[PDB]
Amino acid sequence: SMLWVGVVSIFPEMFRAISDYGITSRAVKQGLLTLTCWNPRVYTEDRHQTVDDRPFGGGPGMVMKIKPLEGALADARQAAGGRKAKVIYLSPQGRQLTQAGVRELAEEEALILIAGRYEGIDERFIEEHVDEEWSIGDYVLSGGELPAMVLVDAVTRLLPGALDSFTDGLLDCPHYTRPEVYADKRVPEVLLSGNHEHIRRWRLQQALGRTWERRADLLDSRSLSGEEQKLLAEYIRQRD
Amino acid sequence: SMLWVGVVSIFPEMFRAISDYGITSRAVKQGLLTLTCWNPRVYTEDRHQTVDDRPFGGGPGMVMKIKPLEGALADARQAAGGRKAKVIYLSPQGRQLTQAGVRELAEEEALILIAGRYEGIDERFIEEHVDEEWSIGDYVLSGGELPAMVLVDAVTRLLPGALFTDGLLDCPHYTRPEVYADKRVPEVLLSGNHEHIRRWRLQQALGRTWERRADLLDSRSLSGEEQKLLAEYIRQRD
Ligand SMILES: C[S@@+](CC[C@H](N)C(=O)[O-])C[C@H]1O[C@@H](n2cnc3c(N)ncnc32)[C@H](O)[C@@H]1O
Ligand SMILES: C[S@@+](CC[C@H](N)C(=O)[O-])C[C@H]1O[C@@H](n2cnc3c(N)ncnc32)[C@H](O)[C@@H]1O
Repeated sequence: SMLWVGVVSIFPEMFRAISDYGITSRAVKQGLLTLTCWNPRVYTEDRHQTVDDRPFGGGPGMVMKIKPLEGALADARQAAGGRKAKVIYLSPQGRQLTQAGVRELAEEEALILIAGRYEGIDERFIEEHVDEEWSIGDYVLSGGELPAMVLVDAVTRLLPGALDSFTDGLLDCPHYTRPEVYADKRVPEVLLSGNHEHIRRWRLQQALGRTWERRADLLDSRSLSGEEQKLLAEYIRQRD
Repeated sequence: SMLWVGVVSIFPEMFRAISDYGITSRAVKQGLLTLTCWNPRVYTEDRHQTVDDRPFGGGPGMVMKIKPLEGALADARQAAGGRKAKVIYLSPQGRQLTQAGVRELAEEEALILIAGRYEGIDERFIEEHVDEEWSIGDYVLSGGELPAMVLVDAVTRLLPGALFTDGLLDCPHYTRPEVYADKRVPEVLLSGNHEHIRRWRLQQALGRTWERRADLLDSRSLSGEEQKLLAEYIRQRD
Protein backbone atom coordinates (compact mmCIF):
# COMPACT_ATOMS: atom_id res chain seq x y z
CA SER A 1 0.00 0.00 0.00
CA MET A 2 2.96 2.35 0.37
CA LEU A 3 3.46 2.38 -3.40
CA TRP A 4 0.67 2.27 -5.99
CA VAL A 5 1.69 1.48 -9.60
CA GLY A 6 -0.60 1.60 -12.62
CA VAL A 7 0.53 0.35 -16.04
CA VAL A 8 -0.97 1.38 -19.39
CA SER A 9 -0.22 -1.41 -21.83
CA ILE A 10 -1.93 -3.47 -24.60
CA PHE A 11 -0.35 -6.64 -22.95
CA PRO A 12 -1.35 -6.40 -19.24
CA GLU A 13 -1.00 -10.22 -18.77
CA MET A 14 2.68 -9.93 -19.72
CA PHE A 15 3.11 -8.38 -16.24
CA ARG A 16 2.66 -11.77 -14.48
CA ALA A 17 6.56 -11.89 -14.79
CA ILE A 18 6.67 -9.32 -11.89
CA SER A 19 3.26 -9.79 -10.19
CA ASP A 20 3.78 -13.57 -9.71
CA TYR A 21 7.63 -13.82 -9.11
CA GLY A 22 10.44 -12.23 -7.07
CA ILE A 23 10.58 -9.18 -4.77
CA THR A 24 7.64 -7.47 -6.55
CA SER A 25 5.45 -10.57 -5.84
CA ARG A 26 6.53 -10.60 -2.17
CA ALA A 27 5.88 -6.81 -1.87
CA VAL A 28 2.32 -7.22 -3.28
CA LYS A 29 1.60 -10.03 -0.69
CA GLN A 30 3.05 -7.80 2.13
CA GLY A 31 0.98 -4.86 0.88
CA LEU A 32 4.05 -2.63 0.20
CA LEU A 33 3.22 -2.57 -3.54
CA THR A 34 -0.10 -2.35 -5.40
CA LEU A 35 0.10 -3.20 -9.10
CA THR A 36 -2.72 -2.61 -11.66
CA CYS A 37 -2.92 -2.78 -15.47
CA TRP A 38 -5.05 -0.78 -18.01
CA ASN A 39 -5.43 -2.10 -21.57
CA PRO A 40 -5.94 0.83 -24.05
CA ARG A 41 -8.02 -1.35 -26.44
CA VAL A 42 -10.80 -1.36 -23.78
CA TYR A 43 -10.96 2.47 -24.26
CA THR A 44 -11.42 2.78 -28.00
CA GLU A 45 -14.56 4.83 -29.11
CA ASP A 46 -16.26 1.62 -30.32
CA ARG A 47 -14.97 -2.00 -30.14
CA HIS A 48 -14.28 -1.85 -33.99
CA GLN A 49 -11.47 0.80 -33.61
CA THR A 50 -7.89 -0.55 -33.00
CA VAL A 51 -5.19 1.05 -30.75
CA ASP A 52 -2.89 1.78 -33.71
CA ASP A 53 -3.30 3.72 -37.00
CA ARG A 54 -1.15 4.71 -40.05
CA PRO A 55 1.59 7.37 -39.46
CA PHE A 56 1.05 10.89 -40.83
CA GLY A 57 3.74 11.51 -43.45
CA GLY A 58 4.05 7.79 -44.12
CA GLY A 59 7.04 5.56 -43.42
CA PRO A 60 7.22 1.95 -42.12
CA GLY A 61 5.14 0.89 -39.11
CA MET A 62 1.99 2.07 -37.25
CA VAL A 63 1.47 4.64 -34.40
CA MET A 64 -0.64 4.46 -31.24
CA LYS A 65 -3.77 6.67 -31.21
CA ILE A 66 -4.30 9.33 -28.50
CA LYS A 67 -7.93 8.54 -27.38
CA PRO A 68 -7.30 4.81 -26.26
CA LEU A 69 -4.22 5.95 -24.17
CA GLU A 70 -6.13 9.03 -22.91
CA GLY A 71 -9.06 6.80 -21.86
CA ALA A 72 -6.73 4.28 -20.13
CA LEU A 73 -4.84 7.10 -18.28
CA ALA A 74 -8.00 8.86 -17.05
CA ASP A 75 -9.27 5.51 -15.67
CA ALA A 76 -5.91 4.73 -13.98
CA ARG A 77 -5.85 8.33 -12.48
CA GLN A 78 -9.32 7.81 -10.96
CA ALA A 79 -8.23 4.48 -9.35
CA ALA A 80 -5.07 6.10 -7.77
CA GLY A 81 -7.40 8.28 -5.64
CA GLY A 82 -5.89 10.88 -3.33
CA ARG A 83 -2.22 10.17 -4.24
CA LYS A 84 0.32 12.41 -6.02
CA ALA A 85 0.54 10.43 -9.31
CA LYS A 86 3.56 10.89 -11.53
CA VAL A 87 2.89 9.98 -15.18
CA ILE A 88 5.89 8.33 -16.80
CA TYR A 89 6.21 7.41 -20.44
CA LEU A 90 8.97 4.74 -20.95
CA SER A 91 10.93 5.88 -24.05
CA PRO A 92 14.51 5.83 -25.50
CA GLN A 93 14.06 9.65 -25.85
CA GLY A 94 13.64 9.95 -22.07
CA ARG A 95 15.95 10.63 -19.14
CA GLN A 96 18.35 7.70 -18.49
CA LEU A 97 17.42 5.62 -15.42
CA THR A 98 20.23 5.39 -12.78
CA GLN A 99 20.25 4.28 -9.13
CA ALA A 100 19.82 8.02 -8.18
CA GLY A 101 16.63 8.20 -10.33
CA VAL A 102 15.36 4.91 -8.80
CA ARG A 103 15.75 6.50 -5.26
CA GLU A 104 13.64 9.53 -6.36
CA LEU A 105 10.83 7.41 -7.98
CA ALA A 106 10.75 5.40 -4.71
CA GLU A 107 9.59 8.59 -2.83
CA GLU A 108 6.47 8.91 -5.07
CA GLU A 109 3.05 7.85 -3.66
CA ALA A 110 1.76 6.60 -7.01
CA LEU A 111 3.23 6.04 -10.50
CA ILE A 112 1.43 5.57 -13.83
CA LEU A 113 3.55 3.99 -16.54
CA ILE A 114 2.83 4.24 -20.22
CA ALA A 115 4.22 1.28 -22.12
CA GLY A 116 4.17 1.96 -25.80
CA ARG A 117 4.08 -0.41 -28.71
CA TYR A 118 4.36 -0.13 -32.49
CA GLU A 119 6.59 2.72 -33.64
CA GLY A 120 5.59 4.96 -30.79
CA ILE A 121 2.71 6.99 -29.32
CA ASP A 122 1.19 10.28 -30.78
CA GLU A 123 3.25 13.37 -29.65
CA ARG A 124 0.06 15.24 -28.61
CA PHE A 125 -0.59 12.57 -25.85
CA ILE A 126 2.98 13.06 -24.50
CA GLU A 127 2.60 16.94 -24.52
CA GLU A 128 -0.79 16.91 -22.79
CA HIS A 129 -0.44 14.02 -20.34
CA VAL A 130 3.08 12.62 -19.88
CA ASP A 131 4.82 14.22 -16.86
CA GLU A 132 8.32 12.60 -17.19
CA GLU A 133 9.91 10.53 -19.96
CA TRP A 134 12.36 7.78 -18.78
CA SER A 135 14.78 5.45 -20.60
CA ILE A 136 16.22 2.21 -19.27
CA GLY A 137 19.16 2.60 -21.70
CA ASP A 138 20.52 3.48 -25.14
CA TYR A 139 19.06 0.57 -27.09
CA VAL A 140 15.79 -0.03 -28.97
CA LEU A 141 13.21 -2.43 -27.59
CA SER A 142 10.00 -3.57 -29.34
CA GLY A 143 7.78 -2.24 -26.54
CA GLY A 144 7.75 -0.41 -23.20
CA GLU A 145 6.63 -3.41 -21.07
CA LEU A 146 10.13 -4.73 -20.10
CA PRO A 147 11.30 -1.10 -19.34
CA ALA A 148 8.20 -0.54 -17.12
CA MET A 149 8.97 -3.85 -15.34
CA VAL A 150 12.70 -2.90 -14.96
CA LEU A 151 11.59 0.36 -13.21
CA VAL A 152 9.04 -1.40 -10.95
CA ASP A 153 11.67 -4.04 -9.92
CA ALA A 154 14.41 -1.41 -9.18
CA VAL A 155 12.02 0.80 -7.12
CA THR A 156 10.46 -2.15 -5.11
CA ARG A 157 13.94 -3.08 -3.76
CA LEU A 158 14.08 0.36 -2.03
CA LEU A 159 10.70 -0.05 -0.29
CA PRO A 160 11.21 -0.53 3.48
CA GLY A 161 10.84 -4.18 4.51
CA ALA A 162 11.01 -5.44 0.88
CA LEU A 163 14.55 -6.96 1.11
CA ASP A 164 25.81 -2.69 -3.24
CA SER A 165 26.44 -1.22 -6.77
CA PHE A 166 25.95 2.60 -7.33
CA THR A 167 24.99 3.06 -3.59
CA ASP A 168 28.47 4.63 -3.25
CA GLY A 169 28.88 5.36 -7.00
CA LEU A 170 31.16 2.32 -7.42
CA LEU A 171 30.86 -1.18 -8.93
CA ASP A 172 30.53 -3.96 -6.33
CA CYS A 173 33.39 -6.14 -5.08
CA PRO A 174 33.55 -9.89 -6.16
CA HIS A 175 31.46 -12.42 -4.19
CA TYR A 176 32.49 -15.83 -2.87
CA THR A 177 30.70 -18.76 -1.22
CA ARG A 178 31.36 -22.48 -0.31
CA PRO A 179 33.59 -24.44 -0.90
CA GLU A 180 36.92 -22.79 0.10
CA VAL A 181 38.46 -24.37 -3.14
CA TYR A 182 36.71 -24.82 -6.54
CA ALA A 183 38.28 -25.56 -10.00
CA ASP A 184 41.80 -24.99 -8.42
CA LYS A 185 40.70 -21.45 -7.35
CA ARG A 186 40.65 -20.63 -3.62
CA VAL A 187 38.64 -17.89 -1.81
CA PRO A 188 40.85 -14.76 -1.08
CA GLU A 189 42.44 -15.62 2.33
CA VAL A 190 41.36 -12.25 3.78
CA LEU A 191 37.71 -13.48 3.39
CA LEU A 192 38.54 -16.71 5.31
CA SER A 193 41.03 -15.46 7.95
CA GLY A 194 40.47 -11.69 8.21
CA ASN A 195 39.02 -9.19 10.69
CA HIS A 196 36.15 -6.83 9.68
CA GLU A 197 38.65 -3.95 8.99
CA HIS A 198 40.75 -6.21 6.68
CA ILE A 199 37.57 -7.37 4.86
CA ARG A 200 36.28 -3.70 4.64
CA ARG A 201 39.54 -2.42 3.10
CA TRP A 202 39.81 -5.40 0.63
CA ARG A 203 36.12 -4.85 -0.43
CA LEU A 204 36.54 -1.03 -0.96
CA GLN A 205 39.83 -1.63 -2.87
CA GLN A 206 38.21 -4.33 -5.08
CA ALA A 207 35.20 -2.04 -5.69
CA LEU A 208 37.58 0.91 -6.63
CA GLY A 209 39.81 -1.22 -8.91
CA ARG A 210 36.87 -2.91 -10.69
CA THR A 211 35.32 0.58 -11.23
CA TRP A 212 38.71 1.87 -12.52
CA GLU A 213 39.15 -1.09 -14.89
CA ARG A 214 35.60 -1.28 -16.28
CA ARG A 215 33.85 2.04 -15.62
CA ALA A 216 36.43 4.88 -15.29
CA ASP A 217 33.55 7.31 -16.17
CA LEU A 218 32.08 6.52 -12.71
CA LEU A 219 35.34 7.83 -11.12
CA ASP A 220 35.54 11.10 -13.19
CA SER A 221 32.18 12.05 -11.48
CA ARG A 222 33.20 10.86 -7.95
CA SER A 223 35.59 12.36 -5.36
CA LEU A 224 38.31 9.93 -4.25
CA SER A 225 39.31 10.26 -0.55
CA GLY A 226 42.94 9.99 0.67
CA GLU A 227 42.43 6.31 1.64
CA GLU A 228 40.68 5.45 -1.66
CA GLN A 229 43.38 7.12 -3.82
CA LYS A 230 45.94 4.93 -1.97
CA LEU A 231 43.80 1.70 -2.09
CA LEU A 232 43.31 2.30 -5.81
CA ALA A 233 47.00 3.11 -6.64
CA GLU A 234 47.92 -0.15 -4.83
CA TYR A 235 45.24 -2.18 -6.79
CA ILE A 236 46.53 -0.83 -10.11
CA ARG A 237 50.19 -1.79 -9.23
CA GLN A 238 49.19 -5.24 -7.86
CA ARG A 239 46.61 -6.00 -10.76
CA ASP A 240 48.64 -8.98 -12.30
CA SER B 1 17.56 -21.62 -35.94
CA MET B 2 18.93 -18.26 -36.87
CA LEU B 3 19.73 -17.66 -33.22
CA TRP B 4 19.65 -20.14 -30.32
CA VAL B 5 19.27 -18.80 -26.74
CA GLY B 6 19.79 -20.70 -23.50
CA VAL B 7 18.79 -19.06 -20.26
CA VAL B 8 20.13 -20.13 -16.84
CA SER B 9 17.54 -18.89 -14.32
CA ILE B 10 15.65 -20.01 -11.18
CA PHE B 11 12.43 -18.29 -12.55
CA PRO B 12 12.00 -19.73 -16.07
CA GLU B 13 8.27 -18.82 -15.98
CA MET B 14 9.27 -15.09 -16.07
CA PHE B 15 10.46 -15.75 -19.69
CA ARG B 16 6.79 -16.16 -20.79
CA ALA B 17 6.97 -12.31 -21.18
CA ILE B 18 9.24 -13.00 -24.22
CA SER B 19 8.15 -16.54 -25.25
CA ASP B 20 4.45 -15.50 -25.51
CA TYR B 21 4.63 -11.77 -26.66
CA GLY B 22 5.94 -9.58 -29.50
CA ILE B 23 8.80 -10.07 -32.07
CA THR B 24 10.44 -12.74 -29.77
CA SER B 25 7.25 -14.87 -29.69
CA ARG B 26 6.93 -14.35 -33.49
CA ALA B 27 10.63 -15.26 -34.09
CA VAL B 28 10.12 -18.46 -32.12
CA LYS B 29 7.00 -19.30 -34.22
CA GLN B 30 8.82 -18.43 -37.50
CA GLY B 31 11.82 -20.53 -36.35
CA LEU B 32 14.26 -17.57 -36.40
CA LEU B 33 14.80 -17.82 -32.62
CA THR B 34 15.11 -20.83 -30.31
CA LEU B 35 14.37 -20.11 -26.63
CA THR B 36 15.28 -22.59 -23.83
CA CYS B 37 15.39 -22.43 -20.02
CA TRP B 38 17.87 -24.27 -17.64
CA ASN B 39 16.77 -24.06 -13.97
CA PRO B 40 19.61 -24.52 -11.34
CA ARG B 41 16.92 -25.73 -8.83
CA VAL B 42 16.67 -28.98 -10.87
CA TYR B 43 20.50 -29.45 -10.58
CA THR B 44 20.36 -29.57 -6.74
CA GLU B 45 21.33 -32.29 -4.14
CA ASP B 46 18.68 -31.72 -1.40
CA ARG B 47 14.89 -31.96 -0.85
CA HIS B 48 14.48 -28.16 -0.53
CA GLN B 49 16.33 -27.45 -3.87
CA THR B 50 18.90 -25.07 -2.30
CA VAL B 51 20.48 -22.70 -4.86
CA ASP B 52 21.93 -20.06 -2.49
CA ASP B 53 24.80 -20.25 0.11
CA ARG B 54 26.24 -17.87 2.78
CA PRO B 55 28.96 -15.33 1.73
CA PHE B 56 32.64 -15.66 2.80
CA GLY B 57 33.77 -12.62 4.81
CA GLY B 58 30.41 -11.97 6.46
CA GLY B 59 27.80 -9.45 5.37
CA PRO B 60 24.08 -9.65 4.55
CA GLY B 61 22.57 -11.60 1.67
CA MET B 62 23.42 -14.89 0.01
CA VAL B 63 25.48 -15.90 -3.01
CA MET B 64 24.34 -18.43 -5.68
CA LYS B 65 26.01 -21.94 -5.15
CA ILE B 66 28.46 -22.92 -7.95
CA LYS B 67 27.36 -26.59 -8.49
CA PRO B 68 23.64 -25.91 -9.36
CA LEU B 69 24.87 -23.13 -11.75
CA GLU B 70 27.62 -25.37 -13.31
CA GLY B 71 25.05 -28.15 -13.80
CA ALA B 72 22.49 -25.90 -15.56
CA LEU B 73 25.34 -24.37 -17.66
CA ALA B 74 26.70 -27.83 -18.64
CA ASP B 75 23.22 -28.95 -19.88
CA ALA B 76 22.64 -25.60 -21.70
CA ARG B 77 26.01 -26.10 -23.54
CA GLN B 78 25.12 -29.72 -24.52
CA ALA B 79 21.74 -28.49 -25.95
CA ALA B 80 23.57 -25.72 -27.90
CA GLY B 81 25.07 -28.65 -29.86
CA GLY B 82 27.72 -27.67 -32.40
CA ARG B 83 26.87 -23.93 -32.24
CA LYS B 84 29.54 -21.44 -31.14
CA ALA B 85 27.90 -20.15 -27.92
CA LYS B 86 28.92 -16.94 -26.08
CA VAL B 87 28.28 -17.30 -22.31
CA ILE B 88 26.97 -13.95 -20.92
CA TYR B 89 26.37 -13.06 -17.23
CA LEU B 90 23.88 -10.22 -16.69
CA SER B 91 25.16 -7.84 -13.95
CA PRO B 92 25.50 -4.08 -13.14
CA GLN B 93 29.31 -4.64 -13.22
CA GLY B 94 29.18 -5.55 -16.98
CA ARG B 95 29.64 -3.72 -20.29
CA GLN B 96 26.74 -1.25 -20.69
CA LEU B 97 24.32 -2.38 -23.29
CA THR B 98 23.87 0.10 -26.21
CA GLN B 99 22.56 -0.30 -29.80
CA ALA B 100 26.15 -0.88 -31.03
CA GLY B 101 26.51 -3.73 -28.49
CA VAL B 102 23.12 -5.12 -29.71
CA ARG B 103 24.42 -5.28 -33.33
CA GLU B 104 27.55 -7.14 -32.13
CA LEU B 105 25.42 -9.64 -30.12
CA ALA B 106 23.10 -10.04 -33.22
CA GLU B 107 26.05 -11.61 -35.15
CA GLU B 108 26.31 -14.56 -32.67
CA GLU B 109 24.69 -17.91 -33.55
CA ALA B 110 24.12 -18.96 -29.91
CA LEU B 111 23.86 -17.17 -26.55
CA ILE B 112 23.78 -18.71 -23.05
CA LEU B 113 22.55 -16.01 -20.63
CA ILE B 114 23.08 -16.42 -16.91
CA ALA B 115 20.55 -14.69 -14.69
CA GLY B 116 21.80 -14.02 -11.20
CA ARG B 117 19.80 -13.82 -8.04
CA TYR B 118 20.55 -12.71 -4.46
CA GLU B 119 23.78 -10.78 -3.98
CA GLY B 120 25.30 -12.36 -7.05
CA ILE B 121 27.29 -15.36 -8.21
CA ASP B 122 30.72 -16.77 -7.21
CA GLU B 123 33.61 -14.97 -8.91
CA ARG B 124 35.40 -18.30 -9.54
CA PHE B 125 32.32 -19.40 -11.60
CA ILE B 126 32.53 -16.07 -13.57
CA GLU B 127 36.38 -16.30 -14.22
CA GLU B 128 36.04 -19.94 -15.28
CA HIS B 129 32.80 -20.05 -17.33
CA VAL B 130 31.63 -16.55 -18.28
CA ASP B 131 32.83 -15.12 -21.60
CA GLU B 132 31.28 -11.62 -21.12
CA GLU B 133 29.49 -9.54 -18.51
CA TRP B 134 26.71 -7.16 -19.75
CA SER B 135 24.65 -4.51 -17.87
CA ILE B 136 21.34 -3.04 -19.12
CA GLY B 137 22.09 0.19 -17.17
CA ASP B 138 23.37 1.93 -14.02
CA TYR B 139 20.74 0.58 -11.60
CA VAL B 140 20.28 -2.50 -9.39
CA LEU B 141 17.60 -5.08 -10.11
CA SER B 142 16.53 -8.10 -7.92
CA GLY B 143 17.59 -10.53 -10.63
CA GLY B 144 19.00 -11.03 -14.11
CA GLU B 145 15.73 -12.24 -15.72
CA LEU B 146 14.40 -8.80 -16.88
CA PRO B 147 17.92 -7.80 -18.15
CA ALA B 148 18.24 -11.12 -20.06
CA MET B 149 14.80 -10.46 -21.67
CA VAL B 150 15.76 -6.85 -22.59
CA LEU B 151 18.89 -8.21 -24.32
CA VAL B 152 16.97 -10.93 -26.28
CA ASP B 153 14.20 -8.48 -27.25
CA ALA B 154 16.79 -5.90 -28.57
CA VAL B 155 18.82 -8.52 -30.52
CA THR B 156 15.67 -10.29 -31.99
CA ARG B 157 14.59 -6.97 -33.62
CA LEU B 158 17.78 -7.26 -35.74
CA LEU B 159 17.00 -10.80 -36.98
CA PRO B 160 16.04 -10.77 -40.70
CA GLY B 161 12.29 -11.13 -41.18
CA ALA B 162 11.65 -10.46 -37.48
CA LEU B 163 10.27 -6.85 -37.93
CA PHE B 164 20.30 4.26 -32.31
CA THR B 165 20.67 3.36 -36.03
CA ASP B 166 21.02 7.04 -37.16
CA GLY B 167 22.85 7.72 -33.86
CA LEU B 168 20.07 10.27 -33.07
CA LEU B 169 16.87 10.41 -30.94
CA ASP B 170 13.75 9.91 -33.02
CA CYS B 171 11.35 12.47 -34.55
CA PRO B 172 7.85 12.80 -32.93
CA HIS B 173 5.03 10.57 -34.22
CA TYR B 174 1.50 11.51 -35.32
CA THR B 175 -1.61 9.56 -36.33
CA ARG B 176 -5.35 10.11 -37.09
CA PRO B 177 -7.16 12.44 -36.24
CA GLU B 178 -5.70 15.47 -38.11
CA VAL B 179 -6.81 17.67 -35.16
CA TYR B 180 -7.41 16.50 -31.58
CA ALA B 181 -8.50 18.69 -28.61
CA ASP B 182 -7.12 22.03 -30.05
CA LYS B 183 -3.78 20.30 -31.10
CA ARG B 184 -3.08 19.59 -34.83
CA VAL B 185 -0.58 17.45 -36.78
CA PRO B 186 2.26 19.54 -38.37
CA GLU B 187 1.03 20.49 -41.91
CA VAL B 188 4.36 19.25 -43.48
CA LEU B 189 3.24 15.66 -42.61
CA LEU B 190 -0.32 16.28 -44.00
CA SER B 191 1.35 17.17 -47.36
CA GLY B 192 2.62 14.59 -49.93
CA ASN B 193 6.17 15.97 -50.28
CA HIS B 194 8.45 13.01 -49.37
CA GLU B 195 11.52 15.36 -49.40
CA HIS B 196 9.93 17.99 -47.10
CA ILE B 197 8.69 15.19 -44.73
CA ARG B 198 12.24 13.66 -44.65
CA ARG B 199 13.89 17.11 -44.04
CA TRP B 200 11.40 18.00 -41.26
CA ARG B 201 11.89 14.56 -39.55
CA LEU B 202 15.74 14.70 -39.74
CA GLN B 203 15.52 18.30 -38.27
CA GLN B 204 13.21 17.23 -35.36
CA ALA B 205 15.52 14.24 -34.71
CA LEU B 206 18.64 16.53 -34.75
CA GLY B 207 16.79 19.10 -32.60
CA ARG B 208 15.49 16.63 -29.94
CA THR B 209 18.98 15.08 -29.65
CA TRP B 210 20.55 18.59 -29.21
CA GLU B 211 18.02 19.47 -26.47
CA ARG B 212 18.13 16.19 -24.52
CA ARG B 213 21.18 14.11 -25.44
CA ALA B 214 23.91 16.50 -26.72
CA ASP B 215 26.41 13.73 -25.71
CA LEU B 216 25.09 11.64 -28.71
CA LEU B 217 25.83 14.66 -31.02
CA ASP B 218 29.43 15.18 -29.67
CA SER B 219 30.27 11.63 -30.88
CA ARG B 220 28.40 12.24 -34.22
CA SER B 221 29.78 13.39 -37.61
CA LEU B 222 27.04 15.85 -38.75
CA SER B 223 26.61 16.25 -42.55
CA GLY B 224 26.43 19.65 -44.28
CA GLU B 225 22.61 19.32 -44.38
CA GLU B 226 22.42 18.16 -40.74
CA GLN B 227 24.44 21.20 -39.54
CA LYS B 228 21.97 23.49 -41.44
CA LEU B 229 18.70 21.83 -40.18
CA LEU B 230 19.99 21.81 -36.59
CA ALA B 231 21.06 25.52 -36.73
CA GLU B 232 17.56 26.30 -38.15
CA TYR B 233 15.87 24.37 -35.27
CA ILE B 234 17.91 26.27 -32.64
CA ARG B 235 17.46 29.89 -34.05
CA GLN B 236 13.68 29.39 -34.64
CA ARG B 237 12.53 28.56 -31.11
CA ASP B 238 11.52 30.65 -28.08
C1 LIG C 1 9.93 0.37 -31.59
S1 LIG C 1 9.88 1.21 -30.03
C2 LIG C 1 10.73 2.85 -30.10
C3 LIG C 1 10.76 3.53 -31.49
C4 LIG C 1 11.36 4.97 -31.44
N1 LIG C 1 12.55 5.14 -30.58
C5 LIG C 1 10.34 6.06 -31.11
O1 LIG C 1 9.70 5.98 -30.03
O2 LIG C 1 10.27 7.02 -31.91
C6 LIG C 1 8.17 1.32 -29.37
C7 LIG C 1 8.16 1.42 -27.83
O3 LIG C 1 9.25 0.75 -27.18
C8 LIG C 1 9.55 1.43 -25.92
N2 LIG C 1 11.05 1.48 -25.69
C9 LIG C 1 11.92 1.04 -26.62
N3 LIG C 1 13.15 1.12 -26.13
C10 LIG C 1 13.09 1.63 -24.88
C11 LIG C 1 14.05 1.92 -23.98
N4 LIG C 1 15.34 1.65 -24.32
N5 LIG C 1 13.75 2.45 -22.78
C12 LIG C 1 12.41 2.66 -22.44
N6 LIG C 1 11.42 2.36 -23.41
C13 LIG C 1 11.78 1.85 -24.61
C14 LIG C 1 8.81 2.77 -25.96
O4 LIG C 1 7.71 2.72 -24.99
C15 LIG C 1 8.25 2.85 -27.38
O5 LIG C 1 6.93 3.37 -27.34
C1 LIG D 1 20.55 -7.69 -6.42
S1 LIG D 1 21.48 -8.07 -7.89
C2 LIG D 1 23.24 -8.18 -7.38
C3 LIG D 1 23.90 -6.82 -7.39
C4 LIG D 1 25.25 -6.93 -6.64
N1 LIG D 1 25.68 -5.63 -6.13
C5 LIG D 1 26.39 -7.58 -7.48
O1 LIG D 1 27.47 -7.76 -6.87
O2 LIG D 1 26.19 -7.87 -8.69
C6 LIG D 1 20.98 -9.75 -8.46
C7 LIG D 1 21.19 -9.97 -9.97
O3 LIG D 1 20.48 -8.98 -10.74
C8 LIG D 1 21.07 -8.91 -12.04
N2 LIG D 1 21.18 -7.46 -12.37
C9 LIG D 1 20.86 -6.50 -11.49
N3 LIG D 1 21.01 -5.31 -12.08
C10 LIG D 1 21.38 -5.52 -13.36
C11 LIG D 1 21.71 -4.69 -14.34
N4 LIG D 1 21.57 -3.37 -14.11
N5 LIG D 1 22.17 -5.13 -15.53
C12 LIG D 1 22.23 -6.50 -15.78
N6 LIG D 1 21.88 -7.34 -14.72
C13 LIG D 1 21.50 -6.85 -13.53
C14 LIG D 1 22.38 -9.67 -11.93
O4 LIG D 1 22.22 -11.02 -12.56
C15 LIG D 1 22.62 -9.81 -10.44
O5 LIG D 1 23.37 -11.00 -10.14
